Amino acid sequence: PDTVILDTSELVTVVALVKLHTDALHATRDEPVAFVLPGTAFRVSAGVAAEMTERGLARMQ
Repeated sequence: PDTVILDTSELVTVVALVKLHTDALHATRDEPVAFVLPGTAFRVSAGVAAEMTERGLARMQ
């Protein structure tokens, strides 16, 4: 291949628990994400969320 893009139209809901700057672009909707706050629920890729929840800064709503 030559794309290296994991997109299965399966967005995951995740809300940040602490002031963290995440880079997630809405796939199903039209709203980019460059920075989230502790209490806001933002949707990200299935692979991205894996790192978010693993970082201990964000939790899946």
